[PDB]
This record gives sequence, C-alpha cells and structure tokens, in this order.
Amino acid sequence: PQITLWKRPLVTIKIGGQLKEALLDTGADDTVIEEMSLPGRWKPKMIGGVGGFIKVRQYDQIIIEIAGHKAIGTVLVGPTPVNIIGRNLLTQIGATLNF
Amino acid sequence: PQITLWKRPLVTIKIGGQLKEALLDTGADDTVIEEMSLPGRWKPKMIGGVGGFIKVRQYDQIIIEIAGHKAIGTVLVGPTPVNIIGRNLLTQIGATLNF
Ligand SMILES: CC(C)CN(C[C@@H](O)[C@H](Cc1ccccc1)NC(=O)O[C@H]1CO[C@H]2OCC[C@H]21)S(=O)(=O)c1ccc2c(c1)OCO2
Ligand SMILES: [Cl-]
Ligand SMILES: [Cl-]
Ligand code: NA
Repeated sequence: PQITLWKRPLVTIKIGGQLKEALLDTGADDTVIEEMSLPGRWKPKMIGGVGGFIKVRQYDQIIIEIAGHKAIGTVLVGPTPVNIIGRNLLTQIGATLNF
Repeated sequence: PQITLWKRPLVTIKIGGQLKEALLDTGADDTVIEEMSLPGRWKPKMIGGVGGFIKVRQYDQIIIEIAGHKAIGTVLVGPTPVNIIGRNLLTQIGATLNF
C-alpha cells in the first residue's frame, strides 16, 4: 500500500499472540512495544528520545506480523507511550519513503 | 526519491540560510530542531516522546528546504536529540510510506 501522512501511520500488528496498534516510524532505529510478556531470554537496554531515556527489555528473534506481512527481529519492551515499529522491522517488509 | 530504511533517513535541510542534517520521521507529528535563532514571535508548546515531555518554542510559517523541496510551516525549537522532520512538513514535500 501507499500510506499518506496526513494522519499518524497506524497499523495493526500481531505479536506474542496479541493484536495491537502500532506506529510505522522511520525515525525509530528500533521497535518498541508497551509492556507485555514475550518468550525467551532478554537483556536490559536504555533507549533515548525526546524527553530522555527509558529502560526496556530486549528480546531477540521475535516474529511480528505487520499489516499482514511477517518479519522477525529484535523487539524492545518497556514504558513507551505508543507502540513503535522501527527501521529494524520496516526494512523487512520492504517499506520505503517516497517523494 | 525512494528512500530505503537500512540506514537512518537523514537529509540536508536549509533553514535561516544554514544547512543542517535532519531525520525524516513518520513517527513525529511535528518538526523539531535543535537550538537556533528564528525570526518572529514564538508560542509555547509541550511535546511528548519516548522519555517524557519537553518544552519547545513554536515558530509558525518558517521557510525550510528539505532534501531540495520547499516547505513553509511550523518549526519547533528545543532540546531534541536530533533534528526531526515530522508529518507537518513531510506532507508538504509529498512524502508517502510504501510497502
Ligand atoms: C526522537 C526520535 C529520534 C526517536 N523516537 C522515534 C520518534 O518517531 C518518536 C515516536 C513517538 C511517538 C509518540 C510518543 C512517543 C514517541 N516521535 C516523537 O518523539 O515525536 C515527537 C515530535 O512530534 C510529536 O509527535 C509524536 C511525539 C512528538 S523514539 O520514540 O524516542 C525511539 C524509538 C526507537 C528507538 C529509539 C528512540 O532509540 C532506539 O530505538
Ligand atoms: Cl533486528
Ligand atoms: Cl531493499
Ligand atoms: Na529470543
């Protein structure tokens, strides 16, 4: 699809068996999801943005379905105000910015 | 252009006759730039990101070139960690997300 940017580019995702709404975010290096359980091991990480940093749990090799497209990668879990799909997974679904 | 996301989507902007680097950010509602001088009056704004909220200076109707495309619109100035071009100006330059 072609998504214009008049409104936030929100899509439905499936992660850990859960359906969620997330933001397709070209400014995010990483994918960051609101607090939830995921299987497997994790390690702590700090990520920073406007407003400063938050502590997250880093889970590797997590499968996510993004608007119907499957991708695998690292997912950070923590107290983000919004679910964010970052470049690590946008690349896998073939997303580009066009103008 | 068609910009892939394997690297940060950084472009050159020109504002106040100065070149700067900025991130094309579909996750940003607004455009936020590091401390600089802009003409005219400003108004207060609070913006919220990953780490919390910050105060910024809102300048309206600012002329800004983005990757060679002319835009005229609102620029927020404050302690952002990177210059971010948000959807208010991405729509002016005709940008879409495609996958
Ligand atoms: C600030 C940029 C460089 C990074 N951020 C991604 C942004 O797209 C962020 C994504 C975001 C969106 C909403 C709330 C919090 C974060 N947007 C944002 O802060 O936009 C602000 C300016 O316009 C306003 O509209 C949205 C909030 C304001 S982020 O959320 O802090 C972030 C995400 C993944 C990350 C990361 C930081 O570090 C490593 O991987
Ligand atoms: Cl990854
Ligand atoms: Cl590619
Ligand atoms: Na894992």
